[PDB]
Amino acid sequence: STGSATTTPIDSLDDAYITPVQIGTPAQTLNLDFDTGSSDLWVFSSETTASEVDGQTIYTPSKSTTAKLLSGATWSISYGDGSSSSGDVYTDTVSVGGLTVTGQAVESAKKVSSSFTEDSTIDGLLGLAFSTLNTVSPTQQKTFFDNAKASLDSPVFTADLGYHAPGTYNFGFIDTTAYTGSITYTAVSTKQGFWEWTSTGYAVGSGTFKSTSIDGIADTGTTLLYLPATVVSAYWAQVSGAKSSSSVGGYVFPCSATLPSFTFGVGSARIVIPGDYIDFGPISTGSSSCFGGIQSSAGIGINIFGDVALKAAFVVFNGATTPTLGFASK
Repeated sequence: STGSATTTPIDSLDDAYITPVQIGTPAQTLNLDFDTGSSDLWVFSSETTASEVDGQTIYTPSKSTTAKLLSGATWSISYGDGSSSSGDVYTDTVSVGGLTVTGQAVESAKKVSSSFTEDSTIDGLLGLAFSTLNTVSPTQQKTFFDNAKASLDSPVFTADLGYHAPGTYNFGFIDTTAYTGSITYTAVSTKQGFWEWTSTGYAVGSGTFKSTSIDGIADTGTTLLYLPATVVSAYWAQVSGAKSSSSVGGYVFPCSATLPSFTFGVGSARIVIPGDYIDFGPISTGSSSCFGGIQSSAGIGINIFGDVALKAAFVVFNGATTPTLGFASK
């Protein structure tokens, strides 16, 4: 089997991407944030504290003839950005782009943090990291991909995120029309539960490539590119007037600037992030100070190849017995 679904930016900055997901019988379609940095499929629901729901579409398990309460199971998650959610668990039928999993754990939120409430466009998350990170207790549950894998034509999914435009998540096949050149595959460590890999270096603009190992995670659920302070300083030094602002929470730059590209290495291959992908617009409405899309990972504890990096590539998440990651230009 295979599946193919369009993923759409939630706003004009590509702050996140939403993908429609069918849950239950009859189908209830919710728009979920596919997150290769976490491993829970959780949704706003009829059980979510009413004051914490503001415009989201909810899953109502009592209206699904295939929903079953997973007795005694609870979940609770905290994300790198400080947001969180928790609740109980149903199993139900879940379909993405024509690919169907029966008995998928659907984690129903009883509580969500303010950041989730305040974002009316995201109805929940669909985790695509390794199932070892799943938070369901006392019996850990499998991700949608893990459940689907054996049925797929090939045990893979691909992320093809757009810049200021829709893109695609495919399951079970590689669309050879969706990228240019070849896909370069690179080793993955699953030791921390992430799609963790080592970039071979970087360049800023038309500058020389610096060969250096950068361990980080391919994370579709993180907006920006978080890299070591040395790398980030070298990038922003090429933008007149750019500075790190403790008050704003990262590098800012004059909105009048033209940003240089940023290249990262995948083995001997190179992925080029155009400068415009690194512009996250005014820090507040009407400001001429703009927020940068490349930020320091210092104090995160891990480097994160988030959407800024991934959307410059066609990315293969290869869930073979020994997982790997593939990157192609597009």
